[PDB]
Amino acid sequence: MISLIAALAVDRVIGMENAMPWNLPADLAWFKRNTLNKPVIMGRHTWESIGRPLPGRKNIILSSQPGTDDRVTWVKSVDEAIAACGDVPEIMVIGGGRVYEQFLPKAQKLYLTHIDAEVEGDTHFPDYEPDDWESVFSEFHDADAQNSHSYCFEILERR
Ligand SMILES: NC(=O)c1ccc[n+]([C@@H]2O[C@H](COP(=O)([O-])OP(=O)(O)OC[C@H]3O[C@@H](n4cnc5c(N)ncnc54)[C@H](OP(=O)(O)O)[C@@H]3O)[C@@H](O)[C@H]2O)c1
Ligand SMILES: Nc1nc(=O)c2nc(CNc3ccc(C(=O)N[C@@H](CCC(=O)O)C(=O)O)cc3)cnc2[nH]1
Ligand SMILES: [Mn+2]
Ligand SMILES: [Mn+2]
Ligand SMILES: [Mn+2]
Ligand SMILES: [Mn+2]
Repeated sequence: MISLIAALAVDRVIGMENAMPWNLPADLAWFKRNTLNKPVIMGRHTWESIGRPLPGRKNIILSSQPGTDDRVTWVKSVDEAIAACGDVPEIMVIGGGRVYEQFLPKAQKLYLTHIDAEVEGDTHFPDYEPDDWESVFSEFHDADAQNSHSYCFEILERR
């Protein structure tokens, strides 16, 4: 099973200038809980944005060019990325925009954080047809001293 996980600001913005400009520790904690002990697939730009391997997860990087770091696994196509995960229950696709576009048709589950923040950005999460997806979990949180925007954790499953 393939799942996508992402945090979306207003208008589905996910990034600007290869970075995420906000800081929401509660959302990063949610990201870690939902990805630990699972393979994670990311595109090369997201790998450069994170800047290091994510511990406790098999890190698989999509790139058309040869890899440049043997602490992670490099693959050259979507099918190779999936195969390199092996026989696991859940593969997590962690972006970015181009990678989400390619894996959305193959995904059964979306873990989405909706952040109440207006962000100029240059990367968006794909338009997803709402009729295809059922919301199975949602949890709203107001802003607090650690998290400067309100946010909503949602899990959607393909109908
Ligand atoms: N808010 C969030 O949840 C979230 C999550 C992830 C990322 N982001 C943000 O998203 C942005 C990066 O997204 P992006 O769309 O620019 O880039 P991306 O999807 O991270 O990476 C694109 C790169 O991945 C490689 N790639 C993708 N598909 C491939 C395929 N089928 N075969 C081979 N290689 C493939 C290519 O690398 P080569 O050029 O080397 O061939 C391509 O240039 C950053 O701003 C980041 O901060 C946000
Ligand atoms: N909901 C969500 N939030 C994100 O920030 C996010 N980020 C990415 C890609 N970028 C990043 C950037 C940093 C870290 C990171 O530092 N993660 C640590 C944080 C642990 C914690 O804060 O509790 C990790 O071990 O996962 C992860 C992904 C993909 N999907 C996401 N999905
Ligand atoms: Mn092929
Ligand atoms: Mn198999
Ligand atoms: Mn949203
Ligand atoms: Mn806000």
